[PDB]
Amino acid sequence: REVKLTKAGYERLMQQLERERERLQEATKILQELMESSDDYDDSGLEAAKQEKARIEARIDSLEDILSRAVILEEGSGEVIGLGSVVELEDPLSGERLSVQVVSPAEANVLDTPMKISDASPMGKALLGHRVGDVLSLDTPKGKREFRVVAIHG
Repeated sequence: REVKLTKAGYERLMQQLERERERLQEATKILQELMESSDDYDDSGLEAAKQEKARIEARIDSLEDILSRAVILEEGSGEVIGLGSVVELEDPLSGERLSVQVVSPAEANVLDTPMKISDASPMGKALLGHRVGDVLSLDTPKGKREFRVVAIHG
């Protein structure tokens, strides 16, 4: 599917990619050291090292995919998230899709779909004023996750 990013969204993901490449270099060094180690009680350490390297590689592949196919949108384009806005989000690393609607505190209900999020909550305040293409780190009921804003509507 097409990928739209604002200049800020692209910037955030590229910075994240740079950090992930750093982690990959470190993870690779660790793996190499263990492969050349002379004291091997068992392979638990090697397996963990390979698992971490793979975890990082998967994130890098997802980031490179999104960044390489992204179309950079013009600033101040489309709708902007406010009270009443229904927002479609997509995790750039997992592809998971989630939708939410920013509502007044008294209308909040995290069990609905879209999730009715209070504009006064950490997630709500983090969404206010953003546009399609922006990339945000949100405090969801499942924890902290990164999402790209895919659509905004009534």
